[PDB]
Order: sequence, then structure tokens, then C-alpha cells
Amino acid sequence: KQPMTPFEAIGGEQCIEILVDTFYSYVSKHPDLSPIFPDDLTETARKQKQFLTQYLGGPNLYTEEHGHPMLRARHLPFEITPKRAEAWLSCMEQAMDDTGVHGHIREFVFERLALTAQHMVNTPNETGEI
Amino acid sequence: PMTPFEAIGGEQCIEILVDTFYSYVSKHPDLSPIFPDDLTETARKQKQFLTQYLGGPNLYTEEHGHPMLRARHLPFEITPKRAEAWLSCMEQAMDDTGVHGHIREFVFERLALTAQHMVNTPN
Ligand code: HEM
Ligand code: HEM
Ligand SMILES: [C-]#N
Ligand SMILES: [C-]#N
Repeated sequence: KQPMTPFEAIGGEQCIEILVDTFYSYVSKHPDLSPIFPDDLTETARKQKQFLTQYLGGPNLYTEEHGHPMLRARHLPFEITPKRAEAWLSCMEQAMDDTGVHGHIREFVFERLALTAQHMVNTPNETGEI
Repeated sequence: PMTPFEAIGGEQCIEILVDTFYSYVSKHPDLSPIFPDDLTETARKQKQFLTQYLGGPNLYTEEHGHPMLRARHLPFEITPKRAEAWLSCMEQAMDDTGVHGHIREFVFERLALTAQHMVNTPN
């Protein structure tokens, strides 16, 4: 009896569509994030839906088109501070709230994302964070 | 190919691409003054950075630590005009090394976004 994939567990394609569209809504309004993103977030949102789908055990949509994610490498030119990693996760938390993602699948997905976001950090903190 | 680094032609292509690029930089009046007179060490690091960025070996971070790319560019007066000059030199370098098609558009669009992020001084 097949357990559901995390992708299935979270609600599948329909949930990822709404989560990511909602997510980048928060990103576009966040002062710590919006400046480093492209002005139009459409292509970014499209790509993120492909990534999260495959990331959660759905079809390999991202790799099929774009090749290996190698996300840390792809984020190297961008100023990703621990502060911005925190803003990213904050927006995702709010998107998950808005999209009704809860329980064990929420904790599963959020904890993976938190680990990934930490991996992306490539610039040290501002004064105060020691 | 599974990585941009492979797709673009790998190490040999990055070599000629970056060597060519800094030839154009050295001749560009909007850029040459803020670069070192000798661009050897700069070209070396850029080959490391582009290699790792496009999915090759982690040459850059292994030697130099975290990228913190914008921070490394803060001490230089990088205007939008200079970002344009930078991208113009890269365009020519790509033409000269035969980088075309989708891999060209892929890499150039990412470099253009990056160059915009480096800007730290108004025109
Ligand atoms: C930690 C804070 C992060 C910041 C500040 C950040 C910022 C950015 C920016 C500015 C881009 C460029 C958008 C584009 O070129 O289309 C990007 C691309 C991308 N990021 Fe993030 N990112 C972060 C973390 C993450 C995380 C946790 C994930 C996990 C899903 C992720 C997945 C992606 C993907 C799939 C792309 C598209 C790359 C491509 O194929 O061109 N990023 N990121
Ligand atoms: C937007 C216009 C840009 C200007 C005017 C500019 C200018 C400079 C200058 C003057 C240096 C110092 C060179 C040295 O001290 O050896 C430097 C370093 C560097 N730049 Fe740029 N740059 C620009 C964009 C970029 C972009 C788009 C990239 C993408 C890879 C990049 C990657 C690097 C790297 C890897 C270094 C070496 C950092 C180190 O010392 O470890 N730069 N840049
Ligand atoms: C990355 N969003
Ligand atoms: C910098 N080139």
C-alpha cells in the first residue's frame, strides 16, 4: 500500500500552485527580499513550482527542463545573508498558513526548506548577530 | 548535458571566455581604470567563480570562502553605466568564443541580473 509522496500529502499540483503564487506575493512585499529578485516574479514562480514539485517527490519537472538544481551554486551571485534566509522562511511560513498547510506534512516540508535555505547563505550577518 | 558548465563547453571554454572577456575589459574606458593594471589574478578568480556558478567543481569557495559577491564589489564605484560596460564586454567575449543558443541566453540573463545587483553608485 503506497504511502503518499510528500507532494501528494501536501495536496499535489493544485496546492503547490497556490502556495508558490502566495509565497512570491509575500516576497514581492518584503523589503529584505524584493530588491534582489527580478521585477517580474512570473518566471521565478514557474520555476519554483517545478522545483518544489520534484523536491517533494513529484515528477522531476525541474531537472527535466533546467538540469541539476545545485541550488547553492545557483544562488552564489546573490547576497543571501542569514537575515534574508530568515525573511525567506518567514514568507514561506505565512504562505503555508494562508494555503492551509499543517500537521506532519507542514513540519516535514518546512524543516527541509529551513535546511536548504541555510545552505544558500553566502554572506555574513550584519552587526548585532555576532 | 546536465550542467550549464558542461553545456557551455567546460573548462577549456571558460578559459578562452574569461581570457577574452578581460581583454575587452582592459580596453574599455569605463572599466579599465577601476580594475588592476594586471588582470591575471582577476581572470584566475573569475574562471573559478564562473566554473562553480555554472555547476562545475567548487573552485571558488574552496579557496576564497563565501562568495559574498556584492560585498567584494562595494569598494569599487559600480554605476549602472559600468554594469552596461561589463555586460557589453561579456557579450563580445561570448560572440568571440562561440557561445550561442539557449546556453548563451541562460548564462547572459543570469550575469545581467548579477551585474544589476553589483551596482552600488548612481550614474
Ligand atoms: C535563503 C534565502 C533565498 C534567497 C534570498 C533567494 C533568492 C533567489 C534569487 C534572487 C533568485 C533568482 C531568481 C531567478 O533568477 O529566476 C533565486 C532563484 C532560485 N531559487 Fe532562491 N533564494 C533563497 C532560497 C531558496 C530556497 C530555500 C529554495 C528552495 C526551493 C530556492 C530555490 C530557488 C530556485 C529553484 C531558483 C530558480 C533558479 C533557476 O533555475 O534559474 N531558493 N533565488
Ligand atoms: C557589474 C559590473 C562589474 C564590475 C564593474 C566589476 C568590477 C570588479 C572589480 C574592479 C573587481 C576587483 C578585481 C580584483 O581585485 O582582482 C572585481 C572582482 C570580482 N568580480 Fe566583478 N564586477 C562586475 C560584475 C561582476 C559579475 C556580473 C560577476 C559574476 C561572476 C563578477 C565576479 C567577480 C569575481 C568572482 C571577483 C573576484 C572576487 C575576489 O577577489 O575573490 N563581477 N569585480
Ligand atoms: C528563491 N526563491
Ligand atoms: C568582475 N569582473
